[PDB]
Amino acid sequence: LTESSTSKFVKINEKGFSDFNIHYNEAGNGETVIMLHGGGPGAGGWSNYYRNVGPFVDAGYRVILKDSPGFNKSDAVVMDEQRGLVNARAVKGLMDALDIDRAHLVGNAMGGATALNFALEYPDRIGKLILMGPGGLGPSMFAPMPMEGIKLLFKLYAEPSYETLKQMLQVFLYDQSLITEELLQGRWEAIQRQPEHLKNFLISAQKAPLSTWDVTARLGEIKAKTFITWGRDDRFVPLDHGLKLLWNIDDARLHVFSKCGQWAQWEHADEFNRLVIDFLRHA
Amino acid sequence: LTESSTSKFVKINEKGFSDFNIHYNEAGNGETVIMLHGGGPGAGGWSNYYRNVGPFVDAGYRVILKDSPGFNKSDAVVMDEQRGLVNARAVKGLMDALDIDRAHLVGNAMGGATALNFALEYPDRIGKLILMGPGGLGPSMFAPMPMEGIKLLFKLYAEPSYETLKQMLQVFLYDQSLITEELLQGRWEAIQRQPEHLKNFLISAQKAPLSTWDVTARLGEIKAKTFITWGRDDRFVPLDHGLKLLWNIDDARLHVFSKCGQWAQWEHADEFNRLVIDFLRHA
Amino acid sequence: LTESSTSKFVKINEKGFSDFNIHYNEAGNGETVIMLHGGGPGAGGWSNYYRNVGPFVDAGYRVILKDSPGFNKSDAVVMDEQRGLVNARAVKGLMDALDIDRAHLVGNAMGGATALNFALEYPDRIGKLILMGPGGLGPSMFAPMPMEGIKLLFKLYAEPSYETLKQMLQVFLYDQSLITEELLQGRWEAIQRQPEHLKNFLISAQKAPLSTWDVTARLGEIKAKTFITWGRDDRFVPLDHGLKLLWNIDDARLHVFSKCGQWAQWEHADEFNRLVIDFLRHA
Amino acid sequence: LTESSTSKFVKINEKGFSDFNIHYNEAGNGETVIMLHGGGPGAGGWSNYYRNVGPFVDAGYRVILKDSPGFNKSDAVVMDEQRGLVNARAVKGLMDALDIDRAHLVGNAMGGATALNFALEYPDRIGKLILMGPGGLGPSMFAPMPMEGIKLLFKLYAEPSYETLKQMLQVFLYDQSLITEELLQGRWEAIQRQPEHLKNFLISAQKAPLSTWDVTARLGEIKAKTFITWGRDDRFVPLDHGLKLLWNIDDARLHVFSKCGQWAQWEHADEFNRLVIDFLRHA
Ligand SMILES: O=C([O-])C(=O)/C=C/CC(=O)c1ccccc1
Ligand SMILES: O=C([O-])C(=O)/C=C/CC(=O)c1ccccc1
Ligand SMILES: O=C([O-])C(=O)/C=C/CC(=O)c1ccccc1
Ligand SMILES: O=C([O-])C(=O)/C=C/CC(=O)c1ccccc1
Repeated sequence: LTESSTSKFVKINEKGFSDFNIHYNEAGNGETVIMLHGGGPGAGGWSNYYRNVGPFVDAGYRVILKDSPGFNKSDAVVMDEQRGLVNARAVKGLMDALDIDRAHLVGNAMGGATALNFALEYPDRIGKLILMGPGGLGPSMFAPMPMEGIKLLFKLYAEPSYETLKQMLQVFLYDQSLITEELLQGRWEAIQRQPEHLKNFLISAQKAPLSTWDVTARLGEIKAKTFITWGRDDRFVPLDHGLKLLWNIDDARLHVFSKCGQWAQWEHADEFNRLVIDFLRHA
Repeated sequence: LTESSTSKFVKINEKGFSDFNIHYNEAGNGETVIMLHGGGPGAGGWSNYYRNVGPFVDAGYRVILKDSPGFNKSDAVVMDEQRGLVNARAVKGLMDALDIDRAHLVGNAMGGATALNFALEYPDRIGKLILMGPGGLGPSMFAPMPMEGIKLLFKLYAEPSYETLKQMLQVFLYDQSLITEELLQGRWEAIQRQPEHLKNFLISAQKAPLSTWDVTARLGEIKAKTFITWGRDDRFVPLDHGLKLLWNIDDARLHVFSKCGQWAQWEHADEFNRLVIDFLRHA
Repeated sequence: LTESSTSKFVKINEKGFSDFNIHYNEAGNGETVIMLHGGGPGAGGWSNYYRNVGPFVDAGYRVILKDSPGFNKSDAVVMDEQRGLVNARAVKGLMDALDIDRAHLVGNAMGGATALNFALEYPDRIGKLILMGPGGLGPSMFAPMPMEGIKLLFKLYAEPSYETLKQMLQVFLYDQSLITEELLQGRWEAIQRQPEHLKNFLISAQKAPLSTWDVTARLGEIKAKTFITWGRDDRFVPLDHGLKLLWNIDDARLHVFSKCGQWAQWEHADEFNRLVIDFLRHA
Repeated sequence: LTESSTSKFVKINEKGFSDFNIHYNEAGNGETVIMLHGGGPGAGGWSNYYRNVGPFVDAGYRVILKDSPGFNKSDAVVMDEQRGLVNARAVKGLMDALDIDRAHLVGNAMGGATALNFALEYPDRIGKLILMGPGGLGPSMFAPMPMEGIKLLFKLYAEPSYETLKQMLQVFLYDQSLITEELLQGRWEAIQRQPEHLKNFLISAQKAPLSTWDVTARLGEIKAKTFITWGRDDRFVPLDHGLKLLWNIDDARLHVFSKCGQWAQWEHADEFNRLVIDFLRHA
């Protein structure tokens, strides 16, 4: 499978979206799993999940790697509401447009906030919920905020450069030897190709600070069976938020990977793929 | 499979053990997995693991559910050293006696301490290590000690009664409806059948307090791939010890079950069996 | 100072209170400090704070040890709303009735919930806020709930007995040698004297469960300078809630006493008195 | 009081120190309190504690602000043993040289490690122990290591520059408006004046990594009454280590300041001074 062979576009119409262009990459034809990426500069569905799409398709799922509004090849946007909710509306718009009745959701960081908001707003449209270090869940009981990684994420948004991208990635990943020229150049190309996304994200952050993303108080509403994953060494979203989710969602379990930053699906791809596929099949 | 059809005995000879009788239950004939039980009154291999033995045997393993010294049908003993280490020596004695070169270990509570000590003392004789809320790992950062469950465990040892057994089990299990007459009577029979074990455990606890079981300082020695499981609602061993293990063992991962006490292999048997079998096969 | 010489009554009129009798003990004549007790069977202002009233009066404060509605010598009541808020309304009623414009509040456990609700509802009427292990602040990130102490509190409410009172107190206090016959008999007399309070508390708990007391989401509203105290060994309210308060209240500090249960003002009275008096004078 | 008027030197002779020059600043003449600074580039006694020396002297103490070996105006040194222990030996050498029988110790970060090692090695020579976010106490249960602040500390040691110093200080302090030109230039002058200290610290860190400083296992030996302080927002040493100390030292208490980095004695100087002076007088 390749980015080019899987690349598709769909115009969505949902709440404050009118003929809004959403890019996604699709492979497979069984039960739909939508995978949702984080909010760092240059993020997109394919680069976030290219170690997972193949195994999930082999397991018999239809995988949609969605570009969230204001990222990658999806349309530019300035949001005045918290991104989790807006992104979630875009997932519903995509699903309606493609006649998908129900989807399993996989979401890391911002994508985890998206998946949470979706499970809250559209409970009849979600199957199972897989959350990898979701962002915006309020203060940590131990970690000073903004977290180290978030500071670097802001700095890259405001002053984008190849060196700052590398600094960010070194914080993002536990194992530094995963940062090849291919990963760096690829992410750098996504940033260079869409400078408008960077300035818009910063404007959006002014209109709706991270505190506005905190849906903690509503977690008890979630009826989806939930699989929470965390990197032990995540410097972007605090480990104790894995416990917050585990205590507040009805049917949840928590899996924490050692020697792992925010990108468990990349750093521990084999174990991640087996666990989540097993959860989707049998939980 | 039944307790009676699987029941076996072997005399062990290791360090301070001479012709010491060890009871165990064995089924299957592939790779050996030894499963080790907790230290509560009436504990034994078969009752601790009777929801897991079948699935593991179906997966192709040879399962040995071991009675630790001073429990169930194994010989009576008063230990002056911490139980984890003494139990571990008994596992080595059993393995030598049965010509088992290497075993995967599964250990809950006291059995988790046993498995840890084994991995430390006999690294060449362990495959993978599965730890379910191991006891004796020093103070908690949050939980006052002795933990609620430990107080009840002591009270049952000192003043054994059917009502006190029921109180203990209600604390042991998250889901109270799992406490059937069959579970209660069975555990009660094990207590009635071997009163000597109860008095000996209390004597042993005087000679070697729980503080003496703490092997935290040596966790960095463990080279076994390790799967740590915890019940979110464990009132016997503190949840933050799952983090302690995850930070200090080289290759570890942590899985926490919601709505689960100390007995994850019983309360969440299906998920537990799938996760651990997958870990043994693929990690 | 004695309970009898300080004992006073006042009829209050506030929201759902009409000619409702509030008992309190008052000494001193400077700045008013109102001290608010926990919700255990037989609790009251004088017994909760009799090691603190003298030192605070010597420091120049007017101390009012308030009996909350449905406790001690205050009127009986069945509450259908969370107790923190109802208690807080009663504090306002007392203050209006006595022409007290502003008070410093000291609150342990339920009394801490009372003080929090007061700071939220009547910000113009509070000086400084002193919180000792306040109850009802939602789930713990580490402690299974109901906490051990809460289970005993329920059992004493439902099946009051001298032995069960002693069991509760042994959990309540770190240092068991503080449980003299005088403390036990005194608390027992308060329970025997007002059986109606016990049945009413249980009825109230059915109408408004502990989950309904959780004011976490509003903590950011508190403008009072806040001093949070915790017992390290508190088995009633979880230590991580001290962090929850410290992260969410604007101007807070946290002091944790070693070898201390829920009753820091009793177990560490000298240090407690010096710290809080210093805070009231200088913070 | 000024740095110049208080500045003194003494040659020490203790274990591996022979005629080793120690600089310190001394004022007052009552009970001796020795204050020990952190290990960041340009650290020294006077700059670390210049908001505390006056109030402590006014309270009646003799204050010695010690420069640790390899810092400020004390002699250069390359250490092959963990710095806490070596620094502690230097404190004993200073005390012997000055005929001080017993001292109260105040230690932040590295200075907290120094004070801990001193309390362990020379229990007969310490009064009370005041610890402000001591470093080197092993892994955190929540914080990835090296902590954000430590990474910046290394970067400043390796590539010293005024901009990198400012970056470090912005992380060091919660309130950025405390970073005046005076603080920056002063710290910068200390770095420029002694480049040898920077290269030696890095060499020492290679010979004795931070893991070698971990004295956790011996904390139970400490008989000194201990006051542990932490900044809630400390990005150099993890907040859960405050709990580690509180659980493992016999007579300890923990005070956590909101809106505070590693430098509580500077950011919350008034409250810090009152608390510690009160502790020294009355605990
Ligand atoms: O690949 C990415 O999207 C990435 O590098 C970082 C994402 C961070 C992120 O989504 C985040 C959002 C809010 C709070 C914390 C974290
Ligand atoms: O089935 C059992 O063995 C049981 O009920 C409890 C075991 C507790 C246990 O092994 C334990 C030992 C040390 C510390 C904490 C827990
Ligand atoms: O003296 C007392 O009031 C006492 O023994 C216990 C009080 C517990 C209490 O107020 C509480 C309320 C809600 C949640 C946790 C704790
Ligand atoms: O003023 C200073 O010394 C400073 O900026 C930082 C000190 C950090 C420090 O002593 C430290 C040492 C080991 C581990 C963590 C922290």
